[PDB]
Amino acid sequence: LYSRFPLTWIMEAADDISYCVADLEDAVEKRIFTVEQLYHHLHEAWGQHEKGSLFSLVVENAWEKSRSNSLSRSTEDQFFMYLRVNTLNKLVPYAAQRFIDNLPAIFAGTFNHALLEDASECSDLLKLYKNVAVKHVFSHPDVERLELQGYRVISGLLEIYRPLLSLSLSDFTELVEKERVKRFPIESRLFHKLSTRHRLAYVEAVSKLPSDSPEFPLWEYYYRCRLLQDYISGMTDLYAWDEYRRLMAVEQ
Amino acid sequence: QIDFRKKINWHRRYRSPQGVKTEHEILRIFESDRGRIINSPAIRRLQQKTQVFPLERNAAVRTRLTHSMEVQQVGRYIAKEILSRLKELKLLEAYGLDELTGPFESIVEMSCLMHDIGNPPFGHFGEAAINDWFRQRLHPEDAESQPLTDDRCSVAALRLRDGEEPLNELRRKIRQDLCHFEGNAQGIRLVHTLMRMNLTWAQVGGILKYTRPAWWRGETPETHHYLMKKPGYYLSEEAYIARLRKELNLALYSRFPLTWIMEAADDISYCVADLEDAVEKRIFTVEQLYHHLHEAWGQHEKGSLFSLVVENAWEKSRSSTEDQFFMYLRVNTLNKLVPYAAQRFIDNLPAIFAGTFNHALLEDASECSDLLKLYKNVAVKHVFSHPDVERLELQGYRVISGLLEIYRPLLSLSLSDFTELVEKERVKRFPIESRLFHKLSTRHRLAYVEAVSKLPSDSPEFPLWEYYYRCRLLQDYISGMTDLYAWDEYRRLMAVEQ
Ligand SMILES: [Mn+2]
Ligand SMILES: [Mn+2]
Repeated sequence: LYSRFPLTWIMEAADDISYCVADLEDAVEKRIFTVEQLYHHLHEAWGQHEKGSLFSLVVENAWEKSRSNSLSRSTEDQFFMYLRVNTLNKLVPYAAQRFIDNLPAIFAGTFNHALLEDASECSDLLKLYKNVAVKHVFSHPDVERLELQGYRVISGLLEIYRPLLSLSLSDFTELVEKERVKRFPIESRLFHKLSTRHRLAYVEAVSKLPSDSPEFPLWEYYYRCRLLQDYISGMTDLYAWDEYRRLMAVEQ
Repeated sequence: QIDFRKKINWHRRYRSPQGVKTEHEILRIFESDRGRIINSPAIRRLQQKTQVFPLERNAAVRTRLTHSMEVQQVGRYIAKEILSRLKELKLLEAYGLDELTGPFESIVEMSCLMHDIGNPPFGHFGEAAINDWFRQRLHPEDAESQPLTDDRCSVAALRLRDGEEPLNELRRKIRQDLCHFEGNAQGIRLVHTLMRMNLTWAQVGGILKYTRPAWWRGETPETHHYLMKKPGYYLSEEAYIARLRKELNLALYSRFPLTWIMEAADDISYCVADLEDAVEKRIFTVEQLYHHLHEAWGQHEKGSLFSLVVENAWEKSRSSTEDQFFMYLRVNTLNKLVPYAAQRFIDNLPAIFAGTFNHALLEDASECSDLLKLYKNVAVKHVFSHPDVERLELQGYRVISGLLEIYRPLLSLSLSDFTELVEKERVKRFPIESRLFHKLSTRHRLAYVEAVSKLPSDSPEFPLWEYYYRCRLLQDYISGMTDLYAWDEYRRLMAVEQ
């Protein structure tokens, strides 16, 4: 109970590594700051500077390679290529070794740590990238507005489907059997917009319940909500934005 | 005694000049003011706020900016006329104006360019939306007297608490002030606190159009009913307006004398241009307008103002035509009304200099006021009632209403919470309020911090002051937008683009 599958630690470490560097590269593409400004933001946030540290071996290395290269490569292409490679060459072997060194608990699935342990210098290099990304990229207004817009879109969608929840058991169930329910025109059509795969999982789950039990209405409601959360969470950003505008009548 | 050297104050509130100064040096100070205002974003924003008609794709129609440039020309004329009438009576040197002729004109010219500078996006209707939104939240009428058992105020700290307090008095004012947003009151706030423009006292005195505080609740004094018609400054500027009154030798509730000139320029230039645009938008023809004007003046007494001004221009307009009718309608109106206004100014100069004259230059008794009253009546029945105009006014009211609801989270927050949002940039548990807070303009946020920090930390009225300053912050942000930016931000945050 509560044990993890051993390969999960590896995927978790791959997430931890790839979590940030790419977002800085994209930030330079979006002209938010120059590659030169990025190097100094990274130099500043590392603080305790030494000839020999990860910073020196990984990110300072990439900065020097980017200056005076053949292979007619862009400065930014060259900086980030070697920022990616240098980071991998240091952080992958460390993660692999950690996996092997703790293989008994990882195999049992009870190892209460990540591969890039929250202490290590490798985790410090990753924290370095996060610190810059947090203060200079994720704070960009265009990003922050998108976050504001998304929250209103998913919030608003749930209210549009609120009718399906503000219904009794016998009522919602009648809507599941009869396709056309005479007296519930809105809830009917709302029900049919839900993707077929999600309605099927609701019917399947509820049918496996004992019909007569006193907890049946509790289980039905749980599955009804799961039905809606399935429908919403299965959308793309653009589909969900589109449906929001459409069901508030604003597109043609 | 009348001495404009005591009224045309070239000192500043901050990093100020002092000490004698020649005629040339005083001129250069006031010309600095011109450069400060002309280069202000707040003036530039005037070309995308609307004057009556929706912004057309061919700029044929007036905006707040082009209208204000016309008002400036009218004010220039009235000032030039007062000074010339005065030079001929030899009162110029006696009134201390011989070395201030330039500034006297400039201040009026700039005061004209700057009315409507503090006006919110959709004009009369942006003000309406703001005050209505805060009325439902604060309910200032529930604070008029003894604390009320059901205080409908939404804010814990602003509700009248029964335990006989003097704190209830500050609550009373804060609640009233915040529900009387006024463009003129906002203009002073903008030129002083928000845009940090550091104008001369005289220049700021010129746009203090009314002398009533926004927090005023009772009946207005019979002696100052005109000077206190609408609110003139906020609670937030009381200390500044006190510094200003002393510097301009104003009694309490007294107005700066050059303000009357700018006001008359507004009263004159307020309407004729809107009739000209109505003809451009083909609402009615120039011929129809003449007869709508003939009919609404009533009793024709051939020798009347109508015949001298509008009938005259109608006759001239025969032998381009609409250009000709409106050119001579404007000129004829100016040539009768500017001398009337300039004369009224001189004849009532003691009270106007004292700043207490409880009438306009174009008081309702005048035939001249009847000519202006004529233009408004036709404009109301045929222009301002037009569906396209009224619809824009409906839309604008909804847009500003909607914007305020979007920032409600910033207001439905405790003091300890909101402060944490100001100190730390990243607040973990308030991601929406954080992100909403960052959308507020840096200049407005700075004016909130500055004001809050100057308060005594320990006071029991501190949370009341903070909420007031937070509310001003939101109104500063909203009233600063152009019509179009506010319309865009509404759509963006309601999500209709990406
Ligand atoms: Mn990931
Ligand atoms: Mn005006």
